[PDB]
Amino acid sequence: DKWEMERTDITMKHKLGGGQYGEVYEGVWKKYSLTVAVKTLKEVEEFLKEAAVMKEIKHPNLVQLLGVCTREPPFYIITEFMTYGNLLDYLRECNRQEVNAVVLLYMATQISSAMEYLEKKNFIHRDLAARNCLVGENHLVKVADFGLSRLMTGDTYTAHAGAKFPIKWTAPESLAYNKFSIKSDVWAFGVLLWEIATYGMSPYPGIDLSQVYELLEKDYRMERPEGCPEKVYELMRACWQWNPSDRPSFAEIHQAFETMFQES
Ligand SMILES: Cc1cn(-c2cc(NC(=O)c3ccc(C)c(Nc4nccc(-c5cccnc5)n4)c3)cc(C(F)(F)F)c2)cn1
Repeated sequence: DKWEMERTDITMKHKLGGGQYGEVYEGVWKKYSLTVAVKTLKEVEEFLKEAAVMKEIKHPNLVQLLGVCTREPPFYIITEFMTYGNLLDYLRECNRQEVNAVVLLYMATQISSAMEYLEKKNFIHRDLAARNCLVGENHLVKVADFGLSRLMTGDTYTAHAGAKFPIKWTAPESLAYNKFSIKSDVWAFGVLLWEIATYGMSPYPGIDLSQVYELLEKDYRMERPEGCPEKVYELMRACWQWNPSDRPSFAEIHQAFETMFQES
């Protein structure tokens, strides 16, 4: 296994994000004095599944697997470390003059490119959201999956069907039937686009979780955010079509963002 690496090659430092990611630590890969992120096992089959899945996925806009220590405990998964951290906090904390409308569009385009690649792989993300994306230099954005549903405080994730779901990002068939697919990822992408356009406001503001499904079923959808371009809102609306087969593919979504970005 070319992925196995020397646990000793890594100096472990502090928990990242002051603990909001669980057992993930800042590390230095001494061999290259490279700051990395290291997820450790504090659920063994689930952790090894994560590592195996990450070996088969590779894209400029997906978080980069660098290695694993799974030959003996405690197991590690090591990825690149993204300077600016998670997209949700980034948006909330940014200088909006720097991170302006053209930049927002560029972020969305990058996310759609990763999703297009995952769609080509028949890979189902299941938890697409700003909280699961990372920001690097020059507004580089990558999709990731921090396995947040058991750690996160608040009512982001709530009890549903025996697990915890981010109800407000979840497609109606995924809520009702536990049916997840590339098209439920498209639905969540539309919510992500609204997160981006509002610089990380919480979706369906003020609307209790217990009422969301019934509203959606009556064709209630979030309104266009202030200053979100019309074409971008049109794409949100398409992503939130009730019937999954009515939603666009990520190939179509990426092409549309590419065209809009070219024209800006
Ligand atoms: C069974 C299974 C697994 N996955 C899946 C796992 C991941 N993993 C991580 O992103 C992940 C794993 C380990 C580490 C160390 C990291 N890196 C990490 N985790 C938390 C925070 C940070 C961080 C914070 C601030 C600055 N830089 C990095 N990095 C990511 C990523 C994906 C995705 F999105 F790409 F498809 C999918 C899906 N199904």
